[PDB]
Amino acid sequence: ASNFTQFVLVDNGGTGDVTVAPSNFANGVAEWISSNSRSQAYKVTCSVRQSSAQNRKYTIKVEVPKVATQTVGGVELPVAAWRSYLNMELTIPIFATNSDCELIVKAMQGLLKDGNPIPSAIAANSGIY
Amino acid sequence: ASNFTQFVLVDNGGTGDVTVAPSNFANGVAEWISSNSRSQAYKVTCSVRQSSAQNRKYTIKVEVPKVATQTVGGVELPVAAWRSYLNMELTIPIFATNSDCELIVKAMQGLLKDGNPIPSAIAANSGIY
Amino acid sequence: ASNFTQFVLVDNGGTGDVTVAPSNFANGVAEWISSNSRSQAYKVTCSVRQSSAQNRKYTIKVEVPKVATQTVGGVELPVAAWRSYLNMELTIPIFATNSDCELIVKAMQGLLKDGNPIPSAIAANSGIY
Amino acid sequence: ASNFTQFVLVDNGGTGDVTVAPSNFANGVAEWISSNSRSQAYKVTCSVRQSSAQNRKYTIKVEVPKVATQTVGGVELPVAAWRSYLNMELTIPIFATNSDCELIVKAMQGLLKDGNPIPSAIAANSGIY
Amino acid sequence: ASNFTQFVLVDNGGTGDVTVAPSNFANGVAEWISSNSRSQAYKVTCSVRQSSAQNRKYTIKVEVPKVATQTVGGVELPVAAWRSYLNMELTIPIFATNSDCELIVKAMQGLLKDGNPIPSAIAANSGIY
Amino acid sequence: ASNFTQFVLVDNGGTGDVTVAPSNFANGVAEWISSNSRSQAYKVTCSVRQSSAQNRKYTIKVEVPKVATQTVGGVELPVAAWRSYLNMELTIPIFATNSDCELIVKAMQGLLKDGNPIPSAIAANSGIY
RNA sequence: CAUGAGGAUUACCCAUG
RNA sequence: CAUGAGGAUUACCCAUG
RNA sequence: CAUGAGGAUUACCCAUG
RNA sequence: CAUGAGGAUUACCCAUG
Repeated sequence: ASNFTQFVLVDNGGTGDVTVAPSNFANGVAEWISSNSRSQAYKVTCSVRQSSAQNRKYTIKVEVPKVATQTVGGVELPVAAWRSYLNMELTIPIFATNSDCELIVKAMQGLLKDGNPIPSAIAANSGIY
Repeated sequence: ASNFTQFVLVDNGGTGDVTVAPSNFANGVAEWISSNSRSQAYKVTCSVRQSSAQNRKYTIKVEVPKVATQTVGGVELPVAAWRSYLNMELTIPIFATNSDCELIVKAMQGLLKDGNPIPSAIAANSGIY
Repeated sequence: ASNFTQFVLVDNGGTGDVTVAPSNFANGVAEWISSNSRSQAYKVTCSVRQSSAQNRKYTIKVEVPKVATQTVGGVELPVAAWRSYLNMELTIPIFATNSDCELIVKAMQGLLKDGNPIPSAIAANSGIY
Repeated sequence: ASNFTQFVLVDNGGTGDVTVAPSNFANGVAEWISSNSRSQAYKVTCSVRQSSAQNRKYTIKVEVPKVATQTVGGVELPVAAWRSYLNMELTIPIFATNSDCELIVKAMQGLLKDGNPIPSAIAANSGIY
Repeated sequence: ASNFTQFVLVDNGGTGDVTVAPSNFANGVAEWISSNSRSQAYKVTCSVRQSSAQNRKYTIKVEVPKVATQTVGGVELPVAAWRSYLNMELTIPIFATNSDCELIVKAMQGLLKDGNPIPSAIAANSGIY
Repeated sequence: ASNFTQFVLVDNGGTGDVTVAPSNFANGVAEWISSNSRSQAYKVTCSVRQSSAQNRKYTIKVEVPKVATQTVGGVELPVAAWRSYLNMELTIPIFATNSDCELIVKAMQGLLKDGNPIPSAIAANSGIY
């Protein structure tokens, strides 16, 4: 095995899909980027540290760019109009078994499933009410 | 479209599903909890705010109980040994349209989809390798 | 020849064998763990470096769980009462050829072979007498 | 009994084998050396101490020499071109039973068994990858 | 997936090839070493960093040894009579797409192709004329 | 005889090849430039010197431009949006025979051969992982 | 005592606590 | 290290402890 | 951080900004 | 002259020895 593989970050039914690939592992931070110029690429990073004697902490970061072409000094450069940032920290006690961890993954997947509250609010630019 | 409703957090295909229901709305912070004591419950909270002039920011927190060898309704100490904490922060520039936000949600879904690196690592008590 | 693979750490002759698999590669430090919660897992880590101008140095660490009266998947405190730690450091002068290094490995195997003093003492909760 | 006996440190199928014999027990440090001049001998030392109220620690040291003949002041002396050093510390909780300790010995033997990752890297002068 | 793997540095048909294998990846610096005595080995290191707001910079190093045996006082050691050192720095703006980077790589390969001015000068202990 | 000649820097089959031609050889620094606007041209420079009593040192530079058109006040000029810079220094002891130098050249070609770690990382806007 | 993928000419030494 | 419905141009920074 | 056809025993060292 | 995973608009510039 080796879980450091490329994957589809944004699924648009096989066409216009955004896949992200392994690009760096320096300093214990695993990185993935899309096939773009570093200035217009999607970025995903992940790292795990035993933050305490009895805790392990995963730090995950995702960057979604709004691509654009900008004219600087009368020349066109590929760039990002702006970026959206997702920063998440997951603290798991060392006593958690593999099945305990699978439970955490399922909860995170159910949290963001289409039709549920949170993803519905985010997609509609509103709060929860 | 009131979105503050009950939803399935952990989907075990109909049998053994974990449902989470509205439990508090103090200060604009929406809360959902499972039908358990608060020490063993699945908890979800969410709120939105204008973090700065350029950004809006969603803060989402999730608490997942350690289930293996758990004593239902019992007093389990220390608390830190029996709970996992998920802390998510999503920063979105004010220029993002509903379409842009839909894509951001898809990116979060893709990140955690089954078989992908991050969820596979977490579920196996591993890092990236 | 990629050598970062799964291997049998504790050989109980086919039945009850403990296998250890790649679980992390952050910072050049390779890690292997058994299929357990991290509090009860068998862990192995290894790294190499040029300690000085004259030597190269391998740092190998092993963590072995206390199994007698163990509650699988449970919270066992204090941590120090349920785990044994092995810390190995191998210093090798830069002049050592593959042949020299093979002999060093044989010396380590001979040191721990069944029936020999050191392993017999450790297994019997004894010292030398 | 008495586990303070000679043993084969390096096994080359009964011919060219390096056996090591008890040579000193002063100050609670058990020592073994090969039949050589003190300057060209293999050396093994072992000691156990109750390092804490609830821990016992084994300190083991092995020295593998690269033998050579050196001319000093126009005279030939038996000496060591260089030496390889193995230093290991094993911390075992006092609650470990004899079977718990046998588990530690087996893990150390499996760790160094021919064909496995670590001994393969060391013998090939490389890291783990 | 992984590019921190073993590879052929010097290609002498199929036999006499110099292969370099991963050895260490500490502090964002990946290192590869050829087999046998570290003192007579080929070395390759590589790293990337954000040198400035718009630039990423690669630092690559190669060491080619002149294998020889040292004899002092009748003691002979495997050493490097001397070493040839290669140090290269490649700066690439963040606006470069994958296509641009591929072009940069072709330029480097073209610069060193057999028969061209530069590799010809070096191979003949010469300069330009 | 002469090695200060025209040569192919970038090989794109037979058509679209980037050729670089001699332009100047002042102060021991040989320079090659591709055709058309100097502002959009590829540049290669090379020089050798006795860096010390025992060493000779080659300094080589390559510049890869990103061709673009600049427009200011309705006036358009051919320019380079940006440039990628390569700087390499090769030190070779005066004891190196022609055979040794040929080996050094093969090492450089091997380092950059298609499919190998380094050229692969660069071509993909990546680091080592 | 303890911790260090801290060093050594290897039962010594260094740093932090 | 830890905590923040603390900030960011996002592996950085701030406050409290 | 940046520059040097600056030097090295090559992830160190120097000069200038 | 030498070193720097020091920076650049790349035969210039900086820090240290």
